[PDB]
Amino acid sequence: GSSGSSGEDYEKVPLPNSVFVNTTESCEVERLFKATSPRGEPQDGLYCIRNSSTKSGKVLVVWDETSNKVRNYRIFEKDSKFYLEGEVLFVSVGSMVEHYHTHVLPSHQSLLLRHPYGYTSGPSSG
Repeated sequence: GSSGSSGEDYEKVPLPNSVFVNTTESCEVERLFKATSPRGEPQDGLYCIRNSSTKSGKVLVVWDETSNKVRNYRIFEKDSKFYLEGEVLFVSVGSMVEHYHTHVLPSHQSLLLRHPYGYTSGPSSG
């Protein structure tokens, strides 16, 4: 073609733009999850990062397959480290995610981050 610079390349990335949605409506997120799914049903652990009413704000939203609903986890910004509870922050989202992988998220019992939103996985693994 005449014009170039077309195509995104995000491999082996910690936080893919996929999870980052320009949708400030929790309700929408719930629909997307099931949408992006080829079986109209998201997988337990499906998490993402949407925006909030606030200016330049974000909120970690995870899919509670156990309850068949979505949660809300405000992502504050202190000392240049994203935190949800406070004293516990993370220089970068990536680290935070890895931390939760073993430390279930608050306001729940066994809600950990398995697979992000938008991103897709191969059947080989499973």
